[PDB]
Amino acid sequence: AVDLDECASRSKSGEEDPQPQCQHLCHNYVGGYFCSCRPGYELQEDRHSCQAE
Repeated sequence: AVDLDECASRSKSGEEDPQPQCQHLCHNYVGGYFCSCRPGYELQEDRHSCQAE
């Protein structure tokens, strides 16, 4: 639509970045999407990888 589920719609799977894009789980919203993690873990500064800190 005006926006889309960028969690899915990452272009033609454009993961041209050696990181686990959205390691745990996404959240779609205006502007596209973001991610989060299973509790205890934390989304790192890269905003895609979750670590246990």
